[PDB]
Amino acid sequence: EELFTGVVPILIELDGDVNGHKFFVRGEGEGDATIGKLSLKFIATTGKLPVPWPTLVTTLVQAFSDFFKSAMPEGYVQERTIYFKDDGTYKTRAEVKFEGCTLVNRIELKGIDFKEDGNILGHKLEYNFNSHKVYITADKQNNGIKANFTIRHNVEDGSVQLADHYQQNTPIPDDHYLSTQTILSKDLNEKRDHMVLLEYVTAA
Amino acid sequence: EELFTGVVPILIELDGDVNGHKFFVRGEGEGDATIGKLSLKFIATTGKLPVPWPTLVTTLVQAFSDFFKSAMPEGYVQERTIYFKDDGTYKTRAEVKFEGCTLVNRIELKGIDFKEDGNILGHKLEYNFNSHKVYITADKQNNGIKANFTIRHNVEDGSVQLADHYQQNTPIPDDHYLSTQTILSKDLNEKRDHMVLLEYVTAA
Repeated sequence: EELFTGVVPILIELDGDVNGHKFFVRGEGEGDATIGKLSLKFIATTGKLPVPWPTLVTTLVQAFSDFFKSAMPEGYVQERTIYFKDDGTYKTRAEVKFEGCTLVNRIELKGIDFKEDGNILGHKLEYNFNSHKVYITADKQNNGIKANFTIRHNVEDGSVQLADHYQQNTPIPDDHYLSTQTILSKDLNEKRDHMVLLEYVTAA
Repeated sequence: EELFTGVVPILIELDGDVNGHKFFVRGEGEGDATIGKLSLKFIATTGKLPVPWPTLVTTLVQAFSDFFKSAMPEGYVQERTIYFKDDGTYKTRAEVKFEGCTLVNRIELKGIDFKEDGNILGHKLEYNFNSHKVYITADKQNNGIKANFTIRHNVEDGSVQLADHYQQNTPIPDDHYLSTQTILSKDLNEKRDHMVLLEYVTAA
């Protein structure tokens, strides 16, 4: 927790493969646990993203709110299976840890079997992200924590795309809620496909 | 230099003794070497300061501009003798180094023999600070660097108070200039005696 008594630089790196569409996203910014504030800018370095930006926000640092903080500097592994309803599945594996002074989130993401001309691959989701409390329980078989939550993404037409997340975390914890509010925006001077992201994370 | 590729929190601690008037100043803020920006707030924790705030600015992180950067994380010792003309002398010894992620500047300062009802002890200096280039040479007898510079503080009446600094730095470097521009201000909501300080440091 010593490390989170102020502003911390963040580097995020996502190597992704969705139906054979590979891409690399680099995120940069800072987090401040004293106020729970995350400010990040992400760049789809490899051209247009084959999936909607909102579908990657949960994959792209719960430390900035404590099992997450006390795992540092060594860090924690975050594994996750994200089922999109009537559609394919992300599988993700990430290490969150300190390198130098810069909390790094390094992620591998594999997306398998989703409809072309569907909400994800057809880019039919609105550029926003809505917040519900997440239940973080002890997972004492793996000496860590687990959580299960669904996420509602709004669709262009008016429908909703559900995305059921299952996640585990282990190092390299009494039950509690974690709430995350998220604004997504664009830099006006940025030519590249990108996402500006602002998050506030608190714990009940 | 790895450590200075972004924002870094700064804790400064000055234990001072001037003509037997003891005091402790705590500084907090951040530095960014990529742009050379220093933003600090200092609190005279022990009541009214027996000396003018501008006389302590040089004592209260040349790292944020490289001998200073490459000495990290271990850090460097900064020793200095500040002769005020027709008046007393500060003697200072400080360690600059990383503790956790927070570059710390810990200083001891002893001020000896100055007139009461003089510019320093009588508080006759204007609340500002003026910048001239500082010559940083190699000091190969002590395996470090040295510098000699005077500073002009403006006096209430219109006169000037010269303050001749002699300094040495060694760890725990081709010759070059270092320029530092400084604004001093007050927080409007701060009841305690304090100094807000904003500095830009560059190297020619």
